[PDB]
Amino acid sequence: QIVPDAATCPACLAEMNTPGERRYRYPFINCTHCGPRFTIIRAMPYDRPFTVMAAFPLCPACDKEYRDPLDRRFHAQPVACPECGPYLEWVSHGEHAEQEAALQAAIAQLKMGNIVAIKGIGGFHLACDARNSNAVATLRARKHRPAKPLAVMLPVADGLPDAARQLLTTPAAPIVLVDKKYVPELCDDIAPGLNEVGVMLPANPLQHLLLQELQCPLVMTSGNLSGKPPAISNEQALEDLQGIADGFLIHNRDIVQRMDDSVVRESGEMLRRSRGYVPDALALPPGFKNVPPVLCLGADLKNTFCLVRGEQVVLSQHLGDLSDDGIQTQWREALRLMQNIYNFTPQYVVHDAHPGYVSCQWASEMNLPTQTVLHHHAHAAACLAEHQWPLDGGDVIALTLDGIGMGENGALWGGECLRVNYRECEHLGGLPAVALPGGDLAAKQPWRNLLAQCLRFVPEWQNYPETASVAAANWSVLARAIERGINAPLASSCGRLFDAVAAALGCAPATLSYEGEAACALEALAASCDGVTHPVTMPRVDNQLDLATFWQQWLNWQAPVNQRAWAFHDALAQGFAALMREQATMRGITTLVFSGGVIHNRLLRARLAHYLADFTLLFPQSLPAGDGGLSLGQGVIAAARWLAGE
Ligand SMILES: Nc1ncnc2c1ncn2[C@@H]1O[C@H](COP(=O)(O)OP(=O)(O)O)[C@@H](O)[C@H]1O
Ligand SMILES: Nc1ncnc2c1ncn2[C@@H]1O[C@H](COP(=O)(O)OP(=O)(O)O)[C@@H](O)[C@H]1O
Ligand SMILES: [Mg+2]
Ligand SMILES: [Zn+2]
Ligand SMILES: [Zn+2]
Ligand SMILES: [Zn+2]
Repeated sequence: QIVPDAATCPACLAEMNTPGERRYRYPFINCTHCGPRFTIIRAMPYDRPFTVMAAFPLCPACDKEYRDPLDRRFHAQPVACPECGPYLEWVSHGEHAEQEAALQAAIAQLKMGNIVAIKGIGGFHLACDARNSNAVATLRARKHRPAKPLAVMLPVADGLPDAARQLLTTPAAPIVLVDKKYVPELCDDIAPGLNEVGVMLPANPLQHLLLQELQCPLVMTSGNLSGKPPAISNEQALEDLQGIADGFLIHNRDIVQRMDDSVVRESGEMLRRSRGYVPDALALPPGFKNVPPVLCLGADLKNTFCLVRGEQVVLSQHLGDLSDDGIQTQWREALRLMQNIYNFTPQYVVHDAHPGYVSCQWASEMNLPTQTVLHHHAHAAACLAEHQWPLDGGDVIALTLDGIGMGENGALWGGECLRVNYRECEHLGGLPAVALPGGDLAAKQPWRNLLAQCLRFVPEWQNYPETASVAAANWSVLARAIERGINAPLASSCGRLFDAVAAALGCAPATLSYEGEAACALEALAASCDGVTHPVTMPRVDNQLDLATFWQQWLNWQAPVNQRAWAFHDALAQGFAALMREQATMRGITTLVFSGGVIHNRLLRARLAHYLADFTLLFPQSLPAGDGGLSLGQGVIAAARWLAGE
């Protein structure tokens, strides 16, 4: 079996740090228990000739170890030493170095506050001293990344909570989100406006060498360009990062698969599932057996595909945005190797119901029967599957909160109450559908959503201080477009409602630099409030939330901004809980499901759980609540359909 890429083990670390060992300070040390796996395999079987390491014939000493059944490096396929293996290369504006001198040049650059691109297991990172305000500002400037939080690598996990240390030190070695109070060494520009920082430990030998020497936290963020697939070759990294890195610490061992760092919360909640988890399979729920080979294409954003067969499923790594130029290359390579590893040939392909998706174009090219699943149905089913809900387990009431997904009859959904089982999805109610003014711009400029909300629900909205910048603009042209339905489609979007509230509070830039920025800012603000007595509500009118009442109460409830933010989360949670309670109780349903990327909001989850203690509650945990989990949901629905003989 092939296991996921694994953090350097204690024994290899000990060996690398022992003067006199053949592998002393050798940056590519590995053994049967650790090192790259998926990222170095060209084809099955797992054997050196079909790995990236085929072009580095073993010296006699390595060969003896590789062939000795009692040795820790027995059949360690990518094993090497300084005499036979890959080596470091340093490149910086006409300067060049190799091996230990390459490492030392990179260290000198980091110490001096410069930015260096570093080759990792699954791509390249950009690094700098995370304490150094100037370096971090320069990185942000050069990368055109004014706000999005930066991952940091710490030399050790000392001082972090037990739960965080546990996760950090696993073979998966994920980025773990922790409260920034635990890491005071980090400059304020690491995660501005947020309450958490993503921290990670060195997990390959080169990272251990660097952190051992540097003894300080380092930014360790992905080395790519917005809109472009990440580099896995030296040549692409050199091209992509030329304006950004001051120098390049690279090497001649090929990476053949894109494999980003995984991201989890200290709580264990999975956000991004890549390095260290892929290509591990997962068991399907009770009742799923003898399932035909189904390829599930997942979603256009934060993509993963799924292979379903028999009684198991295997998810791909994070493959990013499918609309990005040239992203299909890494996607197809991932699919090639996954199919090879599992001897898998699909007989069916499942994809999203949105006819405009890139994935839905790709599906049309496969010469296989195709079928669709509604976006929000797949979110709900993915949560059911992770909780091992049996095939015949019965209906649940589901709350699916996100940005936008296509619902029934071409409606744009994003804040819905649904009656759900693996075969069926009935829409019951939710947020009212409100125009997205300027289409794609509405996710980029929170004020557009505040305008759309005000036009629908707020008498004399121009008179409120919250709406001042919108009021001062010639907003009437946009209001005319909205009335005429010109690039202003209606969407019942929970993400856009967050943005409207963030716009009203002023807690985000007028134009965002990354998706979800306003929502995360609003949550971070609300989280600093420990709870408050407040009059804000979202009453139920028929099967929808009454946002006219909400805005009237919220706009007229003056309080510190953190309390206003908290009141919004609390009112939204109470309103959705009342809708779900009515729908479930009158259907004899005792279990509620929650999914969609908005459910990554910890405060909203906490308030929902507070209001719904009279039900069994299922929240996502080992798979992302957002689009990274979508393909699993598609897979279980397709399987359930097939098992019913549909
Ligand atoms: N402080 C943080 N809060 C939330 N997410 C974070 C944080 N730091 C890193 N991340 C995660 O990292 C991913 C961002 O990708 P990228 O732009 O490559 O940044 P990086 O490589 O620094 O993680 C997101 O999925 C996000 O979940
Ligand atoms: N902390 C948060 N609070 C509220 N909403 C959030 C938060 N984090 C992300 N979101 C929203 O969830 C969306 C991602 O949801 P997801 O289901 O992954 O994608 P999609 O909208 O494409 O279906 C983000 O674009 C943003 O709208
Ligand atoms: Mg500390
Ligand atoms: Zn090892
Ligand atoms: Zn050797
Ligand atoms: Zn979604």
